[PDB]
Amino acid sequence: ESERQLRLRLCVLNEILGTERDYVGTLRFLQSAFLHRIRQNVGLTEENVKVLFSNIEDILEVHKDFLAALEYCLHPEPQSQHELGNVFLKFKDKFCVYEEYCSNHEKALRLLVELNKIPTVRAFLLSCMLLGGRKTTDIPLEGYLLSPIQRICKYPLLLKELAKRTPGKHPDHPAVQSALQAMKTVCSNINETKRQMEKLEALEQLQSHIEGWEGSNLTDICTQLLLQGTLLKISAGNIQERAFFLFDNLLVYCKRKLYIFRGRINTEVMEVENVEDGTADYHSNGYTVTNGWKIHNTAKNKWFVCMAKTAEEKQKWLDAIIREREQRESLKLGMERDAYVMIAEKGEKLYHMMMNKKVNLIKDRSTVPKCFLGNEFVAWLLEIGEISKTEEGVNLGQALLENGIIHHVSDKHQFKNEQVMYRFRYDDGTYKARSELEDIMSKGVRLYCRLHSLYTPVIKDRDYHLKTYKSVLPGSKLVDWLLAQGDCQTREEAVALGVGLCNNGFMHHVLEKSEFRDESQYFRFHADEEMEGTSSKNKQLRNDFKLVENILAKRLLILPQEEDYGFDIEEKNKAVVVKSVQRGSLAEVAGLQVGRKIYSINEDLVFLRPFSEVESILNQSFCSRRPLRLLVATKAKEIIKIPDQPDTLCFQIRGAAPPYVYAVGRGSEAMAAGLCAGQCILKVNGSNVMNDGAPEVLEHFQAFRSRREEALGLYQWIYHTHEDAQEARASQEASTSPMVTLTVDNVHLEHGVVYEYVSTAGVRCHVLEKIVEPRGCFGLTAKILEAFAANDSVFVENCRRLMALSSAIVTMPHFEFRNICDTKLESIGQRIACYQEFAAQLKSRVSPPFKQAPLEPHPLCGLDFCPTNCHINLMEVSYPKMSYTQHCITTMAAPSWGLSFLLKQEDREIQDAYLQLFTKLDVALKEMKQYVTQINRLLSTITSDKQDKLHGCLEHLFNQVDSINALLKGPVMSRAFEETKHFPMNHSLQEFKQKEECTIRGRSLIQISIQEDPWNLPNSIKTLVDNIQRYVEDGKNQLLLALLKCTDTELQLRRDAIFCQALVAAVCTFSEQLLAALGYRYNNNGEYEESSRDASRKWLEQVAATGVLLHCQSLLSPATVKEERTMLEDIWVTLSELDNVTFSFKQLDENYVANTNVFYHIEGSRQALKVIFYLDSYHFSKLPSRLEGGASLRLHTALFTKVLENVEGLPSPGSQAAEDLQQDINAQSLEKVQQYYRKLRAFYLERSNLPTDASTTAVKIDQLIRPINALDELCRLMKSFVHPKPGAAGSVGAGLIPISSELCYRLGACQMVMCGTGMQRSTLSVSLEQAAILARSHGLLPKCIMQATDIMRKQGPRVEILAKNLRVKDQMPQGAPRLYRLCQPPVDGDL
Repeated sequence: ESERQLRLRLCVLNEILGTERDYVGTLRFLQSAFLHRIRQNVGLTEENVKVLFSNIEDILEVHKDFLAALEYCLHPEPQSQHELGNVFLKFKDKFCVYEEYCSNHEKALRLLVELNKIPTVRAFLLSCMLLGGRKTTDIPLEGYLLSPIQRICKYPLLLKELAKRTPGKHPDHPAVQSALQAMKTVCSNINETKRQMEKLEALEQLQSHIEGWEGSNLTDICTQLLLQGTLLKISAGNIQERAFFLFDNLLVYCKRKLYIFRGRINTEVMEVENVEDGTADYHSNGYTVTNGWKIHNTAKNKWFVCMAKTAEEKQKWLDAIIREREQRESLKLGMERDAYVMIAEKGEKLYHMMMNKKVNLIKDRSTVPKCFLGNEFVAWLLEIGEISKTEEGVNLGQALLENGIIHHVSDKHQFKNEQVMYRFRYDDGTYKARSELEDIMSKGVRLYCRLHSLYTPVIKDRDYHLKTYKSVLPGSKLVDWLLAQGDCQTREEAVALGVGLCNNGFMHHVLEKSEFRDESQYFRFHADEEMEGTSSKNKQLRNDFKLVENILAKRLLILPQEEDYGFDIEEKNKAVVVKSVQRGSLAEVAGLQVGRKIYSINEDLVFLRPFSEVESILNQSFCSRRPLRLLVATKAKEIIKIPDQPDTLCFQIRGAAPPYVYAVGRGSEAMAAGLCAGQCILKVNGSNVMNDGAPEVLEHFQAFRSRREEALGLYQWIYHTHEDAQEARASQEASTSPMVTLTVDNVHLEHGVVYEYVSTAGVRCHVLEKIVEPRGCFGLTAKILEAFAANDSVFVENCRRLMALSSAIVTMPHFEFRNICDTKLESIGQRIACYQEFAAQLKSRVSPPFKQAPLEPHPLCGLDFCPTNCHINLMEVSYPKMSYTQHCITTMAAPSWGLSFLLKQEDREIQDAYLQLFTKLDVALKEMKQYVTQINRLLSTITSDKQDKLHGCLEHLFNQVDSINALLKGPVMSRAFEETKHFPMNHSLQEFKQKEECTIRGRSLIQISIQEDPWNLPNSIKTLVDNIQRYVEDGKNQLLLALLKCTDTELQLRRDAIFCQALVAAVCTFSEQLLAALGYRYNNNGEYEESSRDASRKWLEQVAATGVLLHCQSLLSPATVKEERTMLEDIWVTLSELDNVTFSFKQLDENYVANTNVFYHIEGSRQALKVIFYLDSYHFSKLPSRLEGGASLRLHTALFTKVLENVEGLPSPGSQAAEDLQQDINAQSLEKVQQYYRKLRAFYLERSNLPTDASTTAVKIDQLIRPINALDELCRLMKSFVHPKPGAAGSVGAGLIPISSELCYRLGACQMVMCGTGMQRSTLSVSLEQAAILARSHGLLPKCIMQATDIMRKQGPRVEILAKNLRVKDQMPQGAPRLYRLCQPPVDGDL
């Protein structure tokens, strides 16, 4: 190895020289810049210069002499004959100059920290570096003060390295070893170098324990180790047990036999991604991960996966990784920030010192506007005294160019001293504040709403010059109130808000003449002006939000065919109507009828448009193959006339009271007569049948009288639900002119009001609010009931099997426990029979198409699982600045029979723990079965590289086994064994705890197999795994038996009902919101001009990444109404349980079911329930790839609850507890929204980093700051609503509702609204939320916000909930804030 040692010594000699050149370079530029440039112009004092830099000077001379003395030996270049030792030995005494420096260094750092707290001094100190020629963003002065103390400590290491290479024959050898004793003793006598030496000693020590090392030494690229340990490197090829060392810029991994090098990664070219427990992969080499994360070398494009034994070690590793990332990134962003701002502060100062006539350099000179010459600027910098050397000036002028303060006029040149023409980026207007102007709408709406939500209002009637003004706010009281709520820190900021509100037409002074001031002047929102009727007469009170037309409509869905959708349109009586429906078309199958008026085409209100433009909308939808969504005029009762054929029917009927159309044949005379599925038959040839069976209806028809059940006729049948289409298909698989007049009731009708308004863009807009009966509700309630019956069939079947393994009854406590268990199994049996019946009831019911609030209490029935008064409030909007959006807010009565009082919440939390523990233990054994298969696969492919891979796999198997032992050992299983203590089993609690001795023996036998006979390894694995499977099943069995015993079957029946009502409403809400989004119609972000396609795609990808948030305006009066309190105490516990629900999606076509994009299905136990939203090919293909691949979408819930009236009088001790319970609900909901907001923020940070043109990332970041600044405001507000500070309490009113509405709207939640009836309080919140959505997102002119809010609560489609529930007593809120009351009509006349 002679040539190696030869070239290696030359490399040490080069490293000494090369690193000293740049280090003395460092000392030279710092001396030049700091001392001389600080004295030219001035805040730093003479003594402060002395303390900072002067001990550099005394070092610097010794180091220049040392550099010369080294460069003299190493002439003309470093050569193998050279000596240096004597040059150290002579300098050894000269290096004792460090004794003063080190004694002062602590004082110099301690000065620098304080001088960096003073903005001017920090900027002056960075300026020194900038003019010198050093990029400020690359090295800190904070580092430079240490850099001398580092390099004296390096000299011992430098000698040690030269000594590693040089042979004993070389004459420098004895000098170098003497010089090592010297440079060591030098650094050892001084505390500061001793510290730097011991911290380097650790790095060299570790490197000395590592063999095989590649790349640069640890001392030279890292300051400290951060973390050390063994992990499983899962990698391409196969798994590798390894040691991992993390150091401050470098991760290095080694084979563990002291250690042997394998490879290293710079923490810059690293990237990290987390993976969830139970995840497995394709396009990555792994298996069922738990306790892992993924690493990406961005330089080599290499993924690999770490795994740790425990979660605690996963967390220790990801936390150290995150910290190292944040420390490096925070220095870099802190230096870039600090540096940019001083360049700005100087740039602006010097700009406004150049714009005065004392200087005037910025002149016009093709003609070039507002320019200057670089020579003159540098000269002027020397003349004013800002520089000492012209070189500094070209450094500053190039820095102001590269930082964007200036540029060249011709698009050619950098900055030069050279009479070249330049210009400041001020001149073309590159700076502005307009982000404070777009947010003034949102702030305005949020403000108006909070003020009018006050129970003791601050906007009110007040007299001026002894004459009443009606709805006025003193400008100074507005300021006092903006401040008291924390919206603005200063009165000045509140005045700036006030001025911009007045400019954007929110409010005015009581005379035209004044701006907003902090004076006693009176101010009034135009939204009151329009409602109290207080315009001057010559403006006619133009109602710029008005009603257009009330609609009653059936929603159809049509998939495109070979030439069209299956129909034509015509203009008739100045309306668009259905001209002709093609026989046997998918439109006929939807139930489109000839002569019907059409209210919307893909949510565009086509009745408002010219006929030639509507044909173009149909065509554009068809050309883009969109699934068509109509609204068509349909009456609540209808007359249909059927040809009575002699041989066969063409339709099916069933249902008792009322009878209903179960099915109809495609292309039939019945279908062409307009018979359609779900129609509930009232009369036949005049004869009433509304309480008469399907046979009585069928008996009118000649074919039925002839053939009875055989009367069906070999048509392709179409059906009322997918449930009916399934039971028909299954029935098929198990087997392989005279007239009649029907008067029918059309179920599933949407009642709508088209509002018109003029937008803030000055253009006309329409809103289609609809109250919709959720078509799926009865079918979905049956499917959830079926799923609970299926789960309970699996539960009863397991627990009966276990009681059949316990053959003996040895003691009376065994008999008592068995009798309890037998009874509870029979009870769950009775529950299974009930839910199958109730599902058959619900499948056998079609009217009323929503649960009315029950007129009377009664014993339990199938409708008690459907949500009471469940209706979806759609709100479609037509083009602002052609845009379409479709907000969804479901309304229901709060679900009803509370649970939070009935449950010892401990029982629920134990039952969660048991059902999750059982689900986990079952998954962990399911992986363990696949693991033994993957090892047998590897062994077949094999029959030291193979040994490393195999050892990694076998270790990972034992890790999985530990990922079971930690579940079986736990306190949850121990408590289960204490509950099941009467039941006979093969193991006691003491046994399994002691059976870690069985896994220690098994591991030792596997290791013995690896050492003595590698072909006995499968037998050893099988033995270990079979023993563990017996323990896992014995755990599963104990947990189902503990569950059977601790389940209260009566409460569970209730819970299921509340859950079923809630989940149905939730799933219906999300169904509608999902179908809006998958239709390119959801948009929480219409404020920011955003195209609804993009907003929808962003929400879909967001929901895939984050979960669905369901937000409930709980809107119950628990302090006052005992019924509503029981509904609150139920829904709170229930939404906590709905958090465990996972949505998921699958493609499934029909063309055998009318009008249903979605067919739900349900899988999984109560805990971890899964809803499969079966979607059509079109909507499924608009899912994100995460959800298309079958992955689970998690539901998060929040529930915000404020009384819409005041509480009058002092609360009783019970009412105080109701308010406290209300406050707890709001607290838990605030934490859960904040988490969803954090997970959205994190998701947006990742999204902004996605590999794209850097200009688009910068624009995205500037965009995303506005939503986030508004959201952070809404969070501050929510915290002050939910946790009011001492003495601010009561001052906030019901504002929690419009504000938590705004929050969960902004986040993109599915929105739900509830009250004891679902038919009055709910109208007041939905009407406000919709009016606020219009005002904050679609630019409804702010003067109209209350007008829409009251018109909606008077004339909107919601009054139809009262005209469908006339028998239900409800109370319009008398104690409500002016935002929630109806406004009385104006008293002064002139309407």
